Amino acid sequence: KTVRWCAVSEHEATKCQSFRDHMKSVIPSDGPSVACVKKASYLDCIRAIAANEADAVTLDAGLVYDAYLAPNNLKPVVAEFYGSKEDPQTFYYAVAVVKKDSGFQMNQLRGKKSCHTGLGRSAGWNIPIGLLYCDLPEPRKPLEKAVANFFSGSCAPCADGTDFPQLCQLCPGCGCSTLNQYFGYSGAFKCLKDGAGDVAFVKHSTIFENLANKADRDQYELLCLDNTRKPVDEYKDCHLAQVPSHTVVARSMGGKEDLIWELLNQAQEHFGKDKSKEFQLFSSPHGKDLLFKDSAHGFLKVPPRMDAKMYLGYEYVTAIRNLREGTCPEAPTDECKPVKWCALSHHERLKCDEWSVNSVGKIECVSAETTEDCIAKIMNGEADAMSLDGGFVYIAGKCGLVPVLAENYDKSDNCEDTPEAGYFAVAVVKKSASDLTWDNLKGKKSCHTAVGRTAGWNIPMGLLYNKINHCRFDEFFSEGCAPGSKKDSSLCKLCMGSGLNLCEPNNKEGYYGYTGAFRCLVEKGDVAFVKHQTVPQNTGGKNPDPWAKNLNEKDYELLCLDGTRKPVEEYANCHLARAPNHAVVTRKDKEACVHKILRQQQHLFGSDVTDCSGNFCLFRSETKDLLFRDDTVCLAKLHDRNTYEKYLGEEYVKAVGNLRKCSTSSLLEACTFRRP
Repeated sequence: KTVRWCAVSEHEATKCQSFRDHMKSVIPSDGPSVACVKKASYLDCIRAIAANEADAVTLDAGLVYDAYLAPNNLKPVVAEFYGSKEDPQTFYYAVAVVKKDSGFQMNQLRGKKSCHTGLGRSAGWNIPIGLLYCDLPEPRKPLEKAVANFFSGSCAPCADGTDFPQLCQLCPGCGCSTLNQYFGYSGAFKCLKDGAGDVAFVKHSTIFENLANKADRDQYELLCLDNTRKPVDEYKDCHLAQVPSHTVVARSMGGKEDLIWELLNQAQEHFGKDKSKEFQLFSSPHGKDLLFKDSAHGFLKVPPRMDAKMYLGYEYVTAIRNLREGTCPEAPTDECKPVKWCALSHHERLKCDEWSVNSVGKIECVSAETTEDCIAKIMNGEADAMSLDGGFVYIAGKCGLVPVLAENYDKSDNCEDTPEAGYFAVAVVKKSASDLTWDNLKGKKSCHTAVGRTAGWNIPMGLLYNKINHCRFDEFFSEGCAPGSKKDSSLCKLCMGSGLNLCEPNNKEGYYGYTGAFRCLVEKGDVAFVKHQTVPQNTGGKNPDPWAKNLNEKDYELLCLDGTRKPVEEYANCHLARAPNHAVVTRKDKEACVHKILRQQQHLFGSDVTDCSGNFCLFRSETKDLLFRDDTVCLAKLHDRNTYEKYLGEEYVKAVGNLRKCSTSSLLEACTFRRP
């Protein structure tokens, strides 16, 4: 079909007509076409697409947020990168360069000297002041005046010093051009180097452009949003905001996003960077930056799950909203706003609601459709916390959330203190054939508690993905039983069960669970994937069943990842990976509050005296493990500022990640697109 692009000037409108003409040529008779709808401005192109009069346009961050707001409600469908297919550089980072050991944190700039790249610029002002908005003295309008009282002097190019002198103190006159060496990225940075100002709100690339030698940067460092500093080389881990450089948008519903991609893509390949000589898609013969930015290297599809909020990022959004809405809480103090939990089900909403009233307002509830939606919500700001299993802890991590409290299941006189890292997913094989290794495990017979399990599938299959390469996880083992397959695979054809319960993920199956898989080994099975607590539990006659009558633990041996072999005695050093417990996650900030609020709450309705029924019990569920596993003794503190990686272990993260190449999830790729 034909895509109606939208230009905002006659020049840009001409270039669109060449794009239409040049396509009807190098594009098959039935390929992506491109019509041209010119308008007066960006906001008009936006509204036109909203009205289905236009199909798409390319906008900067600012206007991207503008296209999201109703009634427009548009979303990002295609981005432009400025590097290689390895180093896309689709975004840029608004940072705040400072001096080593300066002595201050973002949350305490009050009474400082700042260097902005120029008033009204994004990285240099909108974003920095947007963030510091409520930290300014009332009235907050005019804006220039308020920022003056905050920053005890500074350099704000293009700002009217005549009415508010404080902003041109470091650079009198506030020269809005190069005539002023403290104007711009380079200039604002020079305003810090020269020692004039304390902080230089600039871009991530700024310091690397005004300083070649590395030993030079060391004296400089970034200011992070969680009141911390870090090396200017680590901006991706410490930036005031992440903003998309240039984005193609379309109606969120019926915006023809796929068709827009089929055009842009099939176009960057015909007339893309240096591609053709007949037409330079990213070049403007008449003027600069038309339809696409001149410096664009190509296009990149945006994951469909992505929407403007998630795309711009929490920092960005919060900053621009302050700027445009201007709304701050009356009584600050930071008494920790109620924690918004996320229910992903009716019964979960109910249990959460009961929890709410019994929290005296400390806890609030939010309802999202899916575990992934909640996660998006905890990123957005719409939700604050929630518990997730290892698989989703990983996904929340890649999305920027963090683990704060891990659900503990064992009991002691100090459950909250000592954290639990979970059991171990080991690989057991009959020591009858001493020649089997993690490597020659291919083409043999396996045993899986059930496809989709942590210990009997995810971990092993994920750690073994390298050999498999392709997503044909069954075509790796000659046979074996893994309940849950297509009921006829190489792994399902070795499972008993009736004509219906044949190879099924339930008790009605024989080789199901941690016991069934061990059985599968005692029979038609070379390798069996289970947990450390399965061997000395299904042997010694501890199982009065026919097969496990009294098998011997000593006759089985554990396989280690490095390649060697070891007994079930010291599995600790011969396990595939460690399966974690569920853990509550939250946005980086809010961490202290969640950590705090969830403690008191745990003392009031936790695993206290068996006084439920007549009182609310936070770890008991109407139906089954609702907001929390019903076997959660307490919410242990992760002590160290555990991050999804430090909390899952390297083995675990590797497993899940590989496995995610076959079992995609909309949320995960969207977050990855923003941070690979």
